[PDB]
Amino acid sequence: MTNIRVAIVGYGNLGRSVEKLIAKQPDMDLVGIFSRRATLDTKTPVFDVADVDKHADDVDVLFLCMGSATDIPEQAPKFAQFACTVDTYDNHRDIPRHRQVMNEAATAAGNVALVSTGWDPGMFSINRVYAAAVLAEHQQHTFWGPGLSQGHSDALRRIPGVQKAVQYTLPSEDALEKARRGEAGDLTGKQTHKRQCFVVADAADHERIENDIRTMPDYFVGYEVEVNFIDEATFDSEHTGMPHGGHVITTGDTGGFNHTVEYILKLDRNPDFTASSQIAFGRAAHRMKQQGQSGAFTVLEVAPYLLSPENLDDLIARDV
Amino acid sequence: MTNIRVAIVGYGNLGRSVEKLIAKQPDMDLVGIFSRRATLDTKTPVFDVADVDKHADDVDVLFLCMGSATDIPEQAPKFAQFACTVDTYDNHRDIPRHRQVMNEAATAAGNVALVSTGWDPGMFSINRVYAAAVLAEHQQHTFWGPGLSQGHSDALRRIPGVQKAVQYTLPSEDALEKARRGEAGDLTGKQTHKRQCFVVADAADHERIENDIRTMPDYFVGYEVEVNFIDEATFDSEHTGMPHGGHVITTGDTGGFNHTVEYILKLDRNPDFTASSQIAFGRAAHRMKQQGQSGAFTVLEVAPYLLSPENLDDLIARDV
Ligand SMILES: NC(=O)C1=CN([C@@H]2O[C@H](COP(=O)(O)OP(=O)(O)OC[C@H]3O[C@@H](n4cnc5c(N)ncnc54)[C@H](OP(=O)(O)O)[C@@H]3O)[C@@H](O)[C@H]2O)C=CC1
Ligand SMILES: NC(=O)C1=CN([C@@H]2O[C@H](COP(=O)(O)OP(=O)(O)OC[C@H]3O[C@@H](n4cnc5c(N)ncnc54)[C@H](OP(=O)(O)O)[C@@H]3O)[C@@H](O)[C@H]2O)C=CC1
Ligand SMILES: N[C@@H](C[C@H]1CC(C(=O)O)=NO1)C(=O)O
Repeated sequence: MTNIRVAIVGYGNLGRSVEKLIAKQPDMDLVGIFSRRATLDTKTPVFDVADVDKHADDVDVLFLCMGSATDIPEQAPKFAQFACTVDTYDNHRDIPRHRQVMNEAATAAGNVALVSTGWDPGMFSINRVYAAAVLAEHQQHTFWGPGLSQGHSDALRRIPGVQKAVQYTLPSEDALEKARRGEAGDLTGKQTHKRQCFVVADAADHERIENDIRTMPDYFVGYEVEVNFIDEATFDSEHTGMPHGGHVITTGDTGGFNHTVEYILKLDRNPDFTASSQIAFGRAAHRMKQQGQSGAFTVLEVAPYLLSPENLDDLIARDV
Repeated sequence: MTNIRVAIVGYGNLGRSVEKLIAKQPDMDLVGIFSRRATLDTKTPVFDVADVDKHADDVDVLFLCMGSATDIPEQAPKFAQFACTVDTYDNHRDIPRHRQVMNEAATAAGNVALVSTGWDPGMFSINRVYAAAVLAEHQQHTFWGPGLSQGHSDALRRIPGVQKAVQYTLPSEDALEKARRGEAGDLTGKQTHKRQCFVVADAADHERIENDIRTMPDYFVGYEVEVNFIDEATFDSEHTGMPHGGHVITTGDTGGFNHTVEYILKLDRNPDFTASSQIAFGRAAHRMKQQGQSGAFTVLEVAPYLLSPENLDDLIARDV
């Protein structure tokens, strides 16, 4: 009767965080990890991503943890055919297309696919919509960092020549304070964030790599970008942590009265929080299937209570 | 296009706030105000609350704005038989009961009743359940203010000699900082908030009044209190407003990694923001009725997109 049979697809940072965190769940059993690699450092059973079809009946929801920049678009739709799915796809300009192709696959299989979960997209997306809906007349801005962005970091490593790479998003603190006072209108995220890259690569490949970085669509174009090529020794010791966070600020006026809505996240480890978010929506995905639903849904489409491990009545009697 | 026809029951501060705000809604038409009083200071049509049945067909959703104390529990169910209803009922300990009773009336009439909307019962409820869901093991606290506490203000006003008074509940800056780092597990309610009083009275009574305040049990004893005796002119110009707000702070450890989720609300006028929320949910109740649902629902059971005046598609392409 109880217990969601879960499985991870892609054993990177995010993949390792969801494996770790499934242990804190009272209703989930990790059945295994589907990977492109043969030897993983874990006691959890490893399967070939190609043998997913063979495990279709013993898995309720697959947690997609492959790279957004190149893996998700091509691979994601494939898995929706075998079980419910949850991803953290973050290329915003590509979300409507992704939602459509995942809906096709999920609807045909009778499954539920929760797309673009996490904190951004994910929690920040939900907040943007709530604050904007409530405050008719409003101004809204999202700030990231300072911290390590997993999507931009992975995008850098797919560039040939890049041995090791990491990217930090640096927000304009000046603009963040202006937002709080409702005086940052017309200012965009591309204008309030700097992107600094720390890359380890052969000197000969520098020019090319730098070109591919500054011209990469969505992740980098239109942003101020600093590229640093550093010694591998310095990399392995200075760039090991994965902190991050952000602020979604919304101000509104009701006729001579201002209101400020602020959602803040201070994450010690980006992979871990993202993984916690993904797991919660994994629970909702499954519950939605149990109730007769199918297709791809964004975070804006699931009622909040579906994420909780506790039943509705307990939440209504304690948290409302 | 179609345009949702709305009516306001009860014309207090909340009712006044929803009235002026509907003018800002792109899809709502105000049909009238159902009041117990015949002559209101407004251009909008006023109708006897006993004649709601006579207008049952001219209205889509009724914004219930009477007092929570006694009005909502006895009157609210009766209105649910005429149209969709939205209330901001804040008696936390009575919510499960109010929901069950409203669900009986709403289901019978085939309507949708959205109960307990607003900011604490409302936005804060949504956030509590969200952050608690995501962060498996966690600590959670909610702080109110700075804001005018009617309960404590009234305690101040019944002191002999007090001409005018008001009390502001402020969050302890020390306590907020501790909750942010997950160190507030041992803090008591008398340690999480400070109390600031503004009393107008003859100087001859200042010493006795200050003592009456500082020793008043259940309201100020054990708390850190601040008393200020101001001029009546300073009172009328600076303490007639209705500010409020609060902080919802949640933390969680993921294996030596801490995460902080903080939701902040700074409101210049309490009833104005409450009205904004109540209105957004009125749109949601109407859309839910169009989709074939009925019965009563809390803010935890409605999907975020349902509150927005935009198309789901525009939302997905722009805010996710
Ligand atoms: N929406 C949101 O708020 C958030 C989204 N994200 C997203 O998370 C995604 C994942 O980032 P992250 O997990 O840190 O990236 P990693 O590069 O660490 O993991 C990516 C993929 O690379 C593979 N791989 C991993 N290690 C190696 C290795 N050592 N040698 C060769 N191949 C390897 C994996 O597949 P395999 O094991 O099969 O080989 C893994 O699935 C990003 O694309 C980003 O978009 C992250 C945070 C938040
Ligand atoms: N959930 C949340 O976050 C929040 C909830 N609340 C809730 O909303 C409610 C707000 O009501 P609010 O408008 O502040 O209170 P009021 O006392 O101003 O209004 C209450 C009722 O009294 C009546 N009445 C109003 N003015 C007068 C008058 N001058 N003379 C005599 N009768 C009058 C009205 O009915 P009629 O017109 O029929 O006479 C009105 O419906 C509260 O009860 C509270 O529970 C408020 C803020 C936030
Ligand atoms: N998508 C991000 C999560 C947040 C952080 C971010 C950025 O720094 O630009 N954008 O969104 C990630 O993969 O880590």
